[PDB]
Order: sequence, then C-alpha cells, then structure tokens
Amino acid sequence: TLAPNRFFFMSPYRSFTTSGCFARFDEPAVNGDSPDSPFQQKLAALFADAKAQGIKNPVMVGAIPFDPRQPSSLYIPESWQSFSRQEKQASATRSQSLNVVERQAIPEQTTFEQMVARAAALTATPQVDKVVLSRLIDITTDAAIDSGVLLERLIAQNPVSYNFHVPLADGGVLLGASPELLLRKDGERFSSIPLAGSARRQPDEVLDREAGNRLLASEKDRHEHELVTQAMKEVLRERSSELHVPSSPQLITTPTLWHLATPFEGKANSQENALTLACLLHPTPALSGFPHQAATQVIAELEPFDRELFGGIVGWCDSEGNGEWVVTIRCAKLRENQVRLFAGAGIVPASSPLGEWRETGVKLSTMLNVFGL
Ligand SMILES: C=C(O[C@H]1C=CC=C(C(=O)O)[C@@H]1O)C(=O)O
Ligand SMILES: [Mg+2]
Repeated sequence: TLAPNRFFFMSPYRSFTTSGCFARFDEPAVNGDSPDSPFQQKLAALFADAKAQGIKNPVMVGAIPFDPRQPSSLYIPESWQSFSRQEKQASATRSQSLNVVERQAIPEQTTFEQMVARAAALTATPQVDKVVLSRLIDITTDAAIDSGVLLERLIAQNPVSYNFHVPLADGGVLLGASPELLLRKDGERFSSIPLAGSARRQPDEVLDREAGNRLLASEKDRHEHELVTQAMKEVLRERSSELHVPSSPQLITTPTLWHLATPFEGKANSQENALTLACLLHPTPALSGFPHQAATQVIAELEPFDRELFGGIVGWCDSEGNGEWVVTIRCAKLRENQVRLFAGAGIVPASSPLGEWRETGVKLSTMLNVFGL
C-alpha cells in the first residue's frame, strides 16, 4: 500500500504519485491570483531553484487551506510517477479491526440546527445571500490507523472522484474523494465544475432517477446553485478570452449523492497559471458563501472550530502553468489513532435546520464508509 509520506492524486486529467521532498512551500496563498503576489513570486523562484538543482519537470503538490491567509501545505517532491486511472479503478479490503474509544460530533445536532437557523435568518437580509456551514466528527481508535489500506478502500468505493492523499507537516495525512473540480488548466484552456445542491441516491433505479429529477426541479437547490455560478461567471468573464457556461445545471452523481453541477470552459492568457485562476475562485459560494467576506464573517461567528485545510483546495501545479485543483471535501485528516471528518452545506432562506443536519450527515458517510463505520 501507499506510504503516508507520499502524495497521491487520481483524476481523469493526470493521475500520479510522488516520492521524496525537494522543498516544502508554506507561503500563504492569499492574493495568489496576482502574478506579483509573494505567493506567485516565491512559487516561481522555487521552481527555478528546483530546475537549477537538477529536478526535471518539477511539480508543486499539496493542499491550501479554506482561509488562504493561513500557511499552505505544499511541496515539490523529488520525483513523480504517472499511473493509469483506469488500471487503478480495475485493481482496487481490510487489514485491521479497529475499536472506537471516542466518537464526538462537533457540534451536536441541536447546536448545528440552531446554527443553520441563524445562518438562514441572516441570508434573508440584504447583507448576505448564502452561507456555507460545516461540522466535524472526531474519532479516536485504540490503534494507529493504516492510511494506505484506507486509501485503497476509498478508491474502490469512489472510483470516479478526484481521490487524494496528502502528507502533512505534523505527520498526519489528508485523504478524500472529492467530486468537485475547482480549477483545471491544460494549455490555454481551463475548466471548473462547481457543485451545489444535493439529494440522496436511492438503490432502486426508479426511485434514484426520481431523486435526481426532484433535485433538478428543486427551487431551493437551484437557488443554492445559481448563487455559486453567477458569482464565478462574473469573476471569470474578466480574466478569460472566451467562456462557455450552460444556462442550467446538470445532474452528476457520487455513490451517496446527486448534485447539481455547472461546467465552466474557458481560455486564459499567458499571465495565468493553474494557481492564479484557482486562487481567483477559491472559495466559491459553494464553500464560503455570497458575498464572500460577509459569509466568512458569519462562518467565523458560528462554527466552533477552525476549518484549517477542510474546505480548501488540493492538487498540483507544474512550472509550465498546468495543474488541477479540487475542493477539499468528502475528506478526513488522520494522525496515528485520531481522525477528523468534515462536511458542509450551503444555507439559504429555504434551508431546513434538520434538512441540513441530514445533508451534512450523508456527506460524512463517504469517509465513514471508508472506515467501515
Ligand atoms: C461543503 C460541502 O459541499 C459543498 C460542495 C458540494 C455540495 C454542497 C451543497 O449542496 O450544499 C456544498 O456547496 C461538503 O461536501 O462538505
Ligand atoms: Mg446543499
């Protein structure tokens, strides 16, 4: 299985692992949409240094937190190794039986439901339209957790998603099956596929198609979604030479959920790379809200924890400007015998406190399934 000190990224674009560590890069990504930012300037310096020291085709990999004024968890590895996503899907079980010493919802149901009610109340006012609220599950086991076994189970349960495994500076691992592309850049073209709006999958094909059709006709979820795509369209319109965005979202699936999705396909100029555009977008109203600053204030006032890397982005950038960044969701941080799971939900005036408790619950089940819980 995969050692915990290696980066792993599985995607229809590039799928690869890494080995070694040439240089860690913890510069905050704030203002990274600007080529003149210290983030971009130091990124460029570090790539030039890697090549000067004989690293061919250097890549920058890792995770950027929800709040990009915080330090990043990025690094250049010594080497990288492509693999076939299709072959991995075909190949991908247990090694240990784990006991649960403690399991704690943070916050608990009544508290989260009151948070949702407060956020919904705020979204009824002119000052904010949408706020994404989140919660955690902390689990302590009695034995160190085999992150490599977990990764293989994660892939087998989520063969199609953007599956990642990120070594962290504190010895932990960030692992997840993200369904949400934030920014892919491949030559001059770029894409983004925001997700917002959720309905539970059903085991029967008839009920399942009905859930999807219900989601597409749901005013609440379509509103929750259009607040994301309108904000993104406005920003991207001024930094793209062409941009195609469909008028309506389409249905996509994970193993647990239907989501509404809108693809963005654009062309960018020579000033841009995968991280300038990813930092321009991140976080969208899928993960913070709209307007962004007002939403993050409400998040800070209501969540009894710091998100850190949760709700950030994870992926990679090379020295030519190509890269891929996905939203850090359906994910967990683990270290030794401790695990933290994360899930959020976009709150609007039509949100129900119980409904959003349940929505975040279904989201948490992706990683609960990986652990066998
Ligand atoms: C913050 C999360 O979901 C975001 C992205 C997909 C669906 C969402 C929703 O439908 O509410 C959220 O905007 C999460 O999965 O933890
Ligand atoms: Mg939602």
